[PDB]
Amino acid sequence: RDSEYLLQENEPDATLDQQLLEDLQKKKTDLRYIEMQRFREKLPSYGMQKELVNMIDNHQVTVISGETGCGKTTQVTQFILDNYIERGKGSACRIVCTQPRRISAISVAERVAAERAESCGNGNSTGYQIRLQSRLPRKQGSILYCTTGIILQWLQSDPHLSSVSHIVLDEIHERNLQSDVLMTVVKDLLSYRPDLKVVLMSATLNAEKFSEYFGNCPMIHIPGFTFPVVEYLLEDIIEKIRYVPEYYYEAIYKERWPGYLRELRQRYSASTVDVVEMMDDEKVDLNLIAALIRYIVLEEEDGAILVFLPGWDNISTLHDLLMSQVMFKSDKFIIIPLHSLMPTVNQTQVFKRTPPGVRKIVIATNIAETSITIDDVVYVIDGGKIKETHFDTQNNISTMSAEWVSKANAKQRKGRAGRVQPGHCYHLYNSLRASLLDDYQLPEILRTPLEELCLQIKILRLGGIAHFLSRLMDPPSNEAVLLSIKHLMELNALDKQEELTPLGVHLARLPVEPHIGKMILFGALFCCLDPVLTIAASLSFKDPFVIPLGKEKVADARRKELAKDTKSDHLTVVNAFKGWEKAKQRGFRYEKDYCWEYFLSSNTLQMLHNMKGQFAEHLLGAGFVSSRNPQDPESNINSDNEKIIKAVICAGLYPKVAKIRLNMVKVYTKTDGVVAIHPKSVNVEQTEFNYNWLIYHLKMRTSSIYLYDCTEVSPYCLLFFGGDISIQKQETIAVDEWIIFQSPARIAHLVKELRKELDILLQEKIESPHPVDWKDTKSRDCAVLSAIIDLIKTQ
Ligand SMILES: Nc1ncnc2c1ncn2[C@@H]1O[C@H](COP(=O)(O)OP(=O)(O)O)[C@@H](O)[C@H]1O
Ligand code: ALF
Repeated sequence: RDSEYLLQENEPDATLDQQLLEDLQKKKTDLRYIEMQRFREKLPSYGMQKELVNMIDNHQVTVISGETGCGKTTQVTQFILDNYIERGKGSACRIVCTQPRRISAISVAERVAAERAESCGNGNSTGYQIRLQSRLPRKQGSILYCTTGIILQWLQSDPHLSSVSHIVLDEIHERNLQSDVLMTVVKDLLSYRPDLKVVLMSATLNAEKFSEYFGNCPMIHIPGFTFPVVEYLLEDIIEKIRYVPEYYYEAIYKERWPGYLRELRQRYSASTVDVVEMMDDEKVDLNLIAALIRYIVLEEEDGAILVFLPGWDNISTLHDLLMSQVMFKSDKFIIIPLHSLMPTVNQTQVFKRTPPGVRKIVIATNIAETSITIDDVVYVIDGGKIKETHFDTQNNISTMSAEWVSKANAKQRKGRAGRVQPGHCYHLYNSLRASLLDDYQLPEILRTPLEELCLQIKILRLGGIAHFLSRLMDPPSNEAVLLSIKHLMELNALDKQEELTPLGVHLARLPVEPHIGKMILFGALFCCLDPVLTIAASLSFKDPFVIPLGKEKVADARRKELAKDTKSDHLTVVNAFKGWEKAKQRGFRYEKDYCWEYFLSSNTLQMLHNMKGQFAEHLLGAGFVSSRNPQDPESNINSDNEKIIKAVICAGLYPKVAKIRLNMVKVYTKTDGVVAIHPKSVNVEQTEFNYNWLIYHLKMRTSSIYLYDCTEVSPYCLLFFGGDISIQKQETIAVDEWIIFQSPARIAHLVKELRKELDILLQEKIESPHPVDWKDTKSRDCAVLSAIIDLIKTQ
């Protein structure tokens, strides 16, 4: 797949060493190369060139620290390569550098290539590799930037990374789940790769923690700053622009709050102290950010502005807040949102230069807080908050919320300025808030569901999940991991013996949560891709329905209208999405009339459309579809069948099942007991159900359990995609004991055999995956899927 660079053989030779040495000497007479070197010599890392190379050359593992923008990411790789080339051994270099995000790997590779007077990829010295996109460099004497997900995928093809000579783990402070896994895998690999060199780099790092973890490996600090960046706290921001607004650590904040205000009145005007007193800790003040942006463009010198917001809802709100003003309507401004859910083509536009009279304003999430360098950025506005997932071990409920930024994230955000020229960073938290921020975010492995952790451990054949936990830098609790094992068994991704099923193999290859991965996989298998990807896109992110202040009743009636007779919150989103695409074909004014009439968010709908393309790419790289288009005819033969779609929904949401009792309707969920239906759902006032079963995705606990989104489902969908099957008594079938319904006992025998055929189908798909040819009709794989579909259609 994406392992072309990996599965090459590292074959150094002296003749290619001489060609690289001569080419390097020829570069030193090229004007463009010479001018780039003038810029490189200004970086603090350039002064450490001999010291950095000598340490990497004498030690297997090296921890490199340095100030933001000191040059690690773009220079250290070049220092290793150019040192080898100058020593006459350049062909022995196969340097791989990991980046946490795709926008980092692309832009850094393009920048390094330009610093070497070369294009990126094209068999030159530098290139990049990401999911389904690559610019690959030459075989020997080369640098490859990639994502950590790429390296994890490589470990499935070569657990030893045999052809790589240097692996550079960058931004290691970003303790994301995959990075911690990769870091532990690299540590185990050292003894099996005595020839491999490992470099660990971060600008904001407890470097002794990583040194100690890697056997007290040597540390080296790159001293110096590139350009000064002035910092401002909330009181300083309010003082400068004269702005007037139109768990235990919080107890400390409240205790020190009155004394802090007193000490503040001695250093700031009373107006600003009163404003600090009434500022809101719950959400980011978008009006203040807009007012600060107005002040910068009207009173400060030229330079792009970069704004950090928690999520997409804040970005679009601020964007509309600016665009509603006459000043920002003109072509003197180019306002660019930046979100990880945007297509990579859209993310790269942030790096395009602006005309001299044009001010660039980038509104980004934490996607932009590390690695990347934006040329004209001079002003950084730090909203002070960051989206974080959190996990509670009392119920299967994980929450994503906007938390206070840590000091490391703040330093990384400040570091986006001061790279090519001086800059200013504005932090929207007061000084008392600053003293109570944490140094780093809690590692993601300690606060998220761990289903992907267990799938990753199993697909990489790393051994027992207990032994691997003991090797992690920060191991999660056993109960959290055991809870993930149980969830993966209920999804039938693991069998009773904690071993990957055929389905579990494909789910581990899909870079999404297995509930979503199982849904889009069977949407591709059952040829109903487009409606399922729309449902999957809305289960991730959010649904596109909004409720203005009112008068929720008229918005309710619109939602039930879009549901038709489906009794499905998820088919409602599909109908709302399909009507939106058709409204767009009519015209822009009529598209707005559609969104206003049905209380739909065009911004959310466009975001959902982007995510559908990303899901199809995942299925394309996994071999289950033939193109990146979610509406490919080859994947949508059954896209108009509500029963088949609802089965795929059930395939994804099981075991989140609810039972309906009548006479007056009551709902039960085995784990929570009696639940209720969220008033936003279309099934709140429903008393007529064709079936007594619902599937759901989101649960909200407010002293009462509400199912946010649910669809009625036939017991035969639960029978096939459920758990254990038992026949009771006096002729009933049971699914996981509690799901009981009267049915001929031989149906249970049929489902056991069809499940087995489905496993055989997925097993044959493991080696070389190709999409099911739904035009063959007379094929084994199509006959199996048709038999399952026939069972779903009729009892
Ligand atoms: N696309 C670019 N345009 C202009 N200058 C750049 C670009 N990319 C990097 N630089 C310069 O090269 C330096 C290298 O940055 P980087 O290697 O990312 O440093 P670090 O990894 O320490 O943050 C930056 O400080 C910046 O000044
Ligand atoms: F150290 Al950086 F972007 F990686 F400032």
